[PDB]
Amino acid sequence: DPLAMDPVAGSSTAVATAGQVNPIDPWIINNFVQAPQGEFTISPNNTPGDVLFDLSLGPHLNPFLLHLSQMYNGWVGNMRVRIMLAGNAFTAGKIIVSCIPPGFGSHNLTIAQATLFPHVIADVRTLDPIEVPLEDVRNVLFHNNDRNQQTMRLVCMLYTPLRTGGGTGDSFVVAGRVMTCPSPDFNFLFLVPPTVEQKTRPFTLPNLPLSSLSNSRAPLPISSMGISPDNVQSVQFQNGRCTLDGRLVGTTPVSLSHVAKIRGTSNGTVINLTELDGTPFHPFEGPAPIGFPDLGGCDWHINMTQFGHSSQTQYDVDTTPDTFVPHLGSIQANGIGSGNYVGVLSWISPPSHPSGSQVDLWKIPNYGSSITEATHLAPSVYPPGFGEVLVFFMSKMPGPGAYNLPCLLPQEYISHLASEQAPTVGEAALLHYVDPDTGRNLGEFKAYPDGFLTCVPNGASSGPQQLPINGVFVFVSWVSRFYQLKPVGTAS
Amino acid sequence: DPLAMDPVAGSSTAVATAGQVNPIDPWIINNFVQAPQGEFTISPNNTPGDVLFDLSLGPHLNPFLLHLSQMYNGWVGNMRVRIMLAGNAFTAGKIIVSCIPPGFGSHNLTIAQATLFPHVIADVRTLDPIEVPLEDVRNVLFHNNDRNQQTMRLVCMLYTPLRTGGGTGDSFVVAGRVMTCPSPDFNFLFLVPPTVEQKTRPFTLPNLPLSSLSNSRAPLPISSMGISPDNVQSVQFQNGRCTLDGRLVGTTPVSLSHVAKIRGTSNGTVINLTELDGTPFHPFEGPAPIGFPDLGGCDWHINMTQFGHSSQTQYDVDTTPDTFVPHLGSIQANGIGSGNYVGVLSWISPPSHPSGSQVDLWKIPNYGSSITEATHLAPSVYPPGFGEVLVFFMSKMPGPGAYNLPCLLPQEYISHLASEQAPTVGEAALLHYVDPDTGRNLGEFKAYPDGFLTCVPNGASSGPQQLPINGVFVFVSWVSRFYQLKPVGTAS
Amino acid sequence: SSVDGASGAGQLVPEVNASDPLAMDPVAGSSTAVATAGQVNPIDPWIINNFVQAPQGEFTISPNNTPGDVLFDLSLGPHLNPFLLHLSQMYNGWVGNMRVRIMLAGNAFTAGKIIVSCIPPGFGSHNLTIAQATLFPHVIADVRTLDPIEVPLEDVRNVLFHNNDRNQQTMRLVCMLYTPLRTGGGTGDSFVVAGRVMTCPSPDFNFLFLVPPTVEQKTRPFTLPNLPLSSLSNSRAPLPISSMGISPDNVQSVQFQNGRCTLDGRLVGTTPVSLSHVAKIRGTSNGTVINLTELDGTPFHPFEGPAPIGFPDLGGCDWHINMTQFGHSSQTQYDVDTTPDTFVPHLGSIQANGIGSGNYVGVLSWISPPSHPSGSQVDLWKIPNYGSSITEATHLAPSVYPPGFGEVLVFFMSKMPGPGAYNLPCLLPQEYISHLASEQAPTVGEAALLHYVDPDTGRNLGEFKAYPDGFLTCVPNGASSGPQQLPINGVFVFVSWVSRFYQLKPVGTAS
Amino acid sequence: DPLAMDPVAGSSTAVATAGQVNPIDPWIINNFVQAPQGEFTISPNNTPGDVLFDLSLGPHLNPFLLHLSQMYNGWVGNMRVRIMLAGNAFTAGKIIVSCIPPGFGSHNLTIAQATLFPHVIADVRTLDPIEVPLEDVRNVLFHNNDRNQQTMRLVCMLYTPLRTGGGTGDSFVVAGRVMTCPSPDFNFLFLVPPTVEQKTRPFTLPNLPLSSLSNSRAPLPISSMGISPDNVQSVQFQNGRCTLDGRLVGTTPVSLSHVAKIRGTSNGTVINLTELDGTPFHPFEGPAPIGFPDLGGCDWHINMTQFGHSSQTQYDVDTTPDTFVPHLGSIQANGIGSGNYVGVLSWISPPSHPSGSQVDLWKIPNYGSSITEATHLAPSVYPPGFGEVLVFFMSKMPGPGAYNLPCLLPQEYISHLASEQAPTVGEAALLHYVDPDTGRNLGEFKAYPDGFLTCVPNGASSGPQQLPINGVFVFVSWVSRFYQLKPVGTAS
Repeated sequence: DPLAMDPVAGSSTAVATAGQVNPIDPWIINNFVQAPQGEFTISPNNTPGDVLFDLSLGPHLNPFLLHLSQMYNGWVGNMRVRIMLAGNAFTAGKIIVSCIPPGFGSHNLTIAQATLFPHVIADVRTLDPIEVPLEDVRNVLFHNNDRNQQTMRLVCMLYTPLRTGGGTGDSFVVAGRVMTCPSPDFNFLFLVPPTVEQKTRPFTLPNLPLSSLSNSRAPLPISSMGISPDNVQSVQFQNGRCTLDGRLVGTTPVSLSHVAKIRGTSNGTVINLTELDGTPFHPFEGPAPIGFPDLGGCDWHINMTQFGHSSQTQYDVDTTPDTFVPHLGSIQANGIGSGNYVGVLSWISPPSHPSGSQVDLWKIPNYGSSITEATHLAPSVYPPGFGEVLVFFMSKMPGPGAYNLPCLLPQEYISHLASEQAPTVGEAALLHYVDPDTGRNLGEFKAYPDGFLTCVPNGASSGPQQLPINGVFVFVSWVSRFYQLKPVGTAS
Repeated sequence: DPLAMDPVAGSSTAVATAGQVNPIDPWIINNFVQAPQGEFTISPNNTPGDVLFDLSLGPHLNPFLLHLSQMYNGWVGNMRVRIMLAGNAFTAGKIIVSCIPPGFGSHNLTIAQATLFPHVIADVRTLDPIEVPLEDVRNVLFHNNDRNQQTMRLVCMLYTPLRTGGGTGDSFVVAGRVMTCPSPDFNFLFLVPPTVEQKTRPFTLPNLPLSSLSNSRAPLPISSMGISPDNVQSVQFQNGRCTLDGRLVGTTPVSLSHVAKIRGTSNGTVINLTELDGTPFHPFEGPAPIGFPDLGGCDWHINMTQFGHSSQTQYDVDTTPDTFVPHLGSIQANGIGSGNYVGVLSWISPPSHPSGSQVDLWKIPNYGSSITEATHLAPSVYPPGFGEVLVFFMSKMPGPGAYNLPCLLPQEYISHLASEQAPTVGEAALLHYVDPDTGRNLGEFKAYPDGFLTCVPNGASSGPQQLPINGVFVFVSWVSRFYQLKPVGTAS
Repeated sequence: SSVDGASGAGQLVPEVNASDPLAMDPVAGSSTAVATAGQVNPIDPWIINNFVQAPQGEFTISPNNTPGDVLFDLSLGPHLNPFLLHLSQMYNGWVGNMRVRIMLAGNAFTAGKIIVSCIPPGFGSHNLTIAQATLFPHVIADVRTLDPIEVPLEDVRNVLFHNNDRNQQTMRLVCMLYTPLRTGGGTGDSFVVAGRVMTCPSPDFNFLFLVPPTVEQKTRPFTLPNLPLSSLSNSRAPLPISSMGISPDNVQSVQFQNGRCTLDGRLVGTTPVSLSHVAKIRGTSNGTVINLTELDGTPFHPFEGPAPIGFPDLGGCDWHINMTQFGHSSQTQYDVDTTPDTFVPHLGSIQANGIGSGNYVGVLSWISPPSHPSGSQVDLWKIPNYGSSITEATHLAPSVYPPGFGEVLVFFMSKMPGPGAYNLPCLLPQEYISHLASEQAPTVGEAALLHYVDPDTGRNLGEFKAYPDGFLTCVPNGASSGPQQLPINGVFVFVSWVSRFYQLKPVGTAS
Repeated sequence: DPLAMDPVAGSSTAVATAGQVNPIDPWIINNFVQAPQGEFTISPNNTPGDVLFDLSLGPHLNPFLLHLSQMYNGWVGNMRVRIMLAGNAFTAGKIIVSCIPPGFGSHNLTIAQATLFPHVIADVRTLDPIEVPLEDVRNVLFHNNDRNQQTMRLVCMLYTPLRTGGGTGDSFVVAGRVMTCPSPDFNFLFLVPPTVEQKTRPFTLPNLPLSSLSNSRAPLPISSMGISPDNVQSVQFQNGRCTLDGRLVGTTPVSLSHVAKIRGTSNGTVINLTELDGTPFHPFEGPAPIGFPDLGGCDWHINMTQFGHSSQTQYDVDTTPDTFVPHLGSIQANGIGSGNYVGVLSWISPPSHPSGSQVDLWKIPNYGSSITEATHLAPSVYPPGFGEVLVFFMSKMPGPGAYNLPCLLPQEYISHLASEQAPTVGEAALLHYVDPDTGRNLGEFKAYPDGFLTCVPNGASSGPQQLPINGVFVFVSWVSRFYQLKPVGTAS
């Protein structure tokens, strides 16, 4: 049935107040395209009430409009949404799509309450799409490019529990797709220099094969993707950490030239640390100097050089003694004279002080417990999704064995995100790992806002380790935190 | 919904420039027939993004039009495509059919981008067909018979992953069919003598039972079809190699009268090779004289005769010594006088020099490593499809055991293709092996452009070896590289 | 919008340009494509009349310029207007005419004339003499003319419309200096005429087919990463940038092999993508000779290049790297002299002055003055001798030199650890390279005008030119002055595409 | 050519919903008045892209309107802007003014980009004033006095370099003046009791000459203005810290009567501090008692007194001891009897504990490093800006040598700011150090919100030290990010 709403006016409001009223190409006007937040999934893992997707009106709901968004600074108009479900005859269920007006705020709604808004309900079996108009309910004359604005939203919820019958293969998920096109009322407003506004920038990942990239914890080329041992779950690296917004975290630097390095003046007993610039490090600033190595379960030794002096020495460091207070810019000097050096991690050994034990590169070293100053550490991470695991980028590390350093994101990705500070829309970013030569999808992954990927392993023996390093990660769509990925690899 | 396109004009453009504007039979005008590239398959082996088929506008999309194509040299007009899917209630999924305008070029598109073109989406379950108009977007007044022209294309992709539920039988594939008919705007242009232009010739295989044909590596009648041992995968024969275009490769000749033969002048120590004509062989020309035997893992001996001399001798040849340099037209003469002879392979023995080992007819002999000249060898082959295996034609070879020579294509097929240099449309040619007496389909195979068949064996014990040699291979349709064949034979 | 100084310009300069009409008939716009294009996409009417500064919006005339010099070469297309350029990325094809307006207005004391000629598609590239330019429909104007000259760029077509490929040849507008520029009065040679080019589409102009917004390369804008210089690194060694520098009066041409990338994103020489491959080598030690391979362990090949990708390119230096190994707890030093006949990087063969057998991964980390020549000075501007394997094509990266009026090469330098105050110069920061490679943006025009700016205040600190081959140039103020006097907080901002001869303003402070 | 803008409505919109629509004195209605930031000069040294001026639509542009805003609580309307240049017929160069809509951002632009906005490009030779309409582009019906309200902006940049001919006197510069005036569209909205609303209050500094004032760190007359040595960059005092909003930060009090003083109970070993009222101090409310001296690298000592006891006892203090826990209200009693006294810093000496070394008044003493509590220190202030340096107010303090005590704001200023809590609009307050008698401007300064001044020193020796202490600081206007100060000091 039709929505319980009266038609909302378009440009007619902002005529005498906006500097310009700019029309759009009529070919976009009714061509239904997949919205950037165009995917979702329903599986028996979902419970009635789960929000499959939450959209908010704006040009960011259509790729074409989005591209134009970077050229104008305002907009007004209504859109049109179309939803599709790829179900089976075995999939019983109903979904509710409700329009939530601005000003209502956020609350936990029971499926019953979700009905109280103009809505549309559909059986997951339908072969045909569902159409819902997204009206531009306004309190103001028009909208500016600002995702802080409260616009009308479309919330899709599981109305009844998904109940698969038959030979119930819990690996079965109903694929959902969202598509939109602007109602002819739609109009952009003020013309503005392209791409300058950041609020309108699309999310982008560099078009470069994984192999040619490097590690973010140590200057090492990536050799393969890996998974944490069944034991490890939460991680807390300090380098190679960046938000999809492009905000650096922990001790993560922009360029590799700062990764896994330290600079300071040796007192022949203790080394006073300084930023690579030579600038004074400050304990409140962070956990340690920017670029300072974060290899935990290790007894690492860096190669130290000096300016104006022909020399190369080895500084063996154990991260256990109380003399190891990087947080206060003071560490040991096992056997180094005075002066200032520049060290680069280039050789790791199994931790000495614990008990002469095994290497656990998944850990983070202890930064002096300086309680008088601000121990501003980088938060931990873990897979929030359905049977997802953290995906790591690994490079073989030189040492007394088969060591391979795991990191969250390649340094180049970090460098890219920092430049294009593209706002993150949605709870997660669905990525498709594609082979550049064929364009075939090798896998499906999810990049979370905090800056880390996850995936679903086909089996304990299976995973991304089995995939070639020629692929490139391509952004496909923004998705919900609870999107269920297709398992990667081959189990046998 | 309707396509996001404006109607494109027909003949009205090329009136004042083409010599003639020729109309077609109105009965063809709206009769939906299966296009020559009328088949495709979707299976869980496919990944969203896979191109199920790629069509390009032209009379070659309709059998009737195609037949007329051989009579005119130009065309203009729009067509109409109709797609069908034979799915189940267990098959969940969606496909995208998009129209790609000329000039766009080729790129790897994510399912999201595929949506940005005028498109049509369908659930794999539909009982009804899908219709899409293929407009003749033109930059020029009209089109000439040239498949190098850039015309509008229709690309079908898997929009969402195919997810079979229930008692998941991975042998289940959704059968797809494409059909077309010309929009009344369609018109052929200049009348031209029939079949003369090659660009318009249909692909054809000789209507002859397999049994009556011969081998392409040795003058032996075909006795059965076979499969490479689980160990063998890639092959590199040099004789019996021809493209579907009709281009001969390696040392492959047109007639059997040149197969497995050699001619040259014996120096009582070394035999200098020449082409069977008597013409001088040239090392840059190829790997060895045209017709020169390619039986690898063998210690073969040919029967040598002479002109103007009553004699028949036996020249036993081991393909291991450094004296074996066919590439330079110089080989051994184990015990032959001087003069010129003509030898025909007629008896093989297990290889002597390796260690007195077993016969491996799947190999190719070593042609002298002449690095100063061009060792122009014929590339290797292997099954590109889903669990496909190379199909071979075998004839029993005379020798000290149960030997059967495997070859890629019967010589007669080669002779045929060479004559009718029919352009290959599509990634592969779907063939149906039919019993001439009943017309019943015995099997389904794929002939690839390079000149070799493949198939899917029902089981390790099953395969084409179990099929009668009375059948004839009939061309059915051009298909994608990733078309999935129905397994052949019977497993028990 | 436009306010020419007519009111107060006295009558020393001509207001409007008096010139004979263009010897050319009007060309049709969209009317052509209407019947065969899949769509005819209209554009925002506000763009239709705004004369905006084209991406190739600047040029300069100076007394150094000689008649015949090309001030700008415009080829018809959406890439001539910033708005259109952005929309280009969304459509496949176009048809229509453009309205061009060149702006001049030199002092009443300057004299000189330029000539603009329209060249038909299909003519090809040829070096035209000023007299040849006359043969094409042209317009001539005095540099003093107040009001901007308007020239219609007609879309001469052989076909119904255009597509976004390289198979297309459109009409061009070449502007050259007609007569030498000469300022009278108290000639301040700092005086050059600053020209501006603005365009807006004629209402005939239309885009054609809607297409996925970014996919096509022809439409991609040239962009530089928005990152302060200090945060970036060197390309010849994994060292952070310290400051910019100039080659000594003596040094002119350079041939670095690492840290070389075309503005289109084409990697040249041994230049790798990531720093993880910079100044490193991998190979198997034979205790006497080390057999090189790519860092991937993959086999190097003499036809591939001068040396393995990432192989250090420091010339006048006696460098020694730090070598490590997998599975073997060790760290050794490899002292290398680039002079010996045993130093044949081009053949994957080098010395081993004291290294046991095995396979290592070395990182340049310590350099010293070249031993073998005469125990003399360090010249980092040089490139080492790559084995002159006569039996293999030594595919080297070409040399670069400043083509502009009194321009010099600009280098990015980082201090290198050694027996003194050394600083390694490179052409581009590694990250810039990484960026260009990703965004293979077509380069339009002979050079890119850049403005070095302080991100905080937005103050223009310097003016530079980036050339296609991948290198910057600038005009140093005094001999003592130059880019070394500038802070490393700035970022490079693309201003407009320019001709080879755009004359830059001297950088730094001379005293 | 015209301006790329449609005219925007004035009061028309307000009428319907504003309570009143108040007219303006017609004499103001079209009288062009110079704007606060109405001056700029174009020297041949400027490069195209340099920003000449920045404007924001608002009553603040016109002193008359401004004075009126304090009587009404809303406004809507359009102003008219006139730019006037002073040049010969012997010059050349163009300027460009771009109209930037509200809701864009403050990111820097290229002259090319400036063209993308509705703009006006004028040639320097123009005689007549350039009129540009400052239109009220609104998102709402009208404006309520808020800082949240973003208005139309006008940015002016040099388009083409100034090239003067003739016997070129490089002292030659083209001066520019900016003037505005409302248009009949403009109207104030609701009559509200004058000066009661905070939002309308103008920023003000006391009209008193520097000399007659005092330091905010110690009760001492200001004797000179100084700058931190090239070595001292970041500063962090705790007294004499006050935001322009009128918010007291750190231990900063209002009256000098609480400056550099402490009151507490002497345990004969440790002194237990309290606020001057005899009220209990609390480690959580702040890092130390309000008024507690913040002199860093100094071995200072007060003169204590007590009520009901005729006594004066010198109390010596070292800021290094672990007994010095000001944050916990516990300090040393190096030789003091028990009781409760009131001490006032009156004599300073070089710090004893470091090594009996020199005095550093730029430093801040150590306030007991308590981890349990929140040592909420007042954040460090550094000079934000290209070449801007921190300005200090100094007074000579008694001790064994020359002790010039630095200060950020004269206490009197602080007292004033708290009284008139004037909201801070903009980034910085342009100030003029004027000689009261002559009414002559002696220097151009910048006042930042956090509570401090900056300036651009002329020569290495030249600066504020070369200025007389008879001047008064006068507020000019709220400046932008782009505003570059005029170098202060007498350089020759």
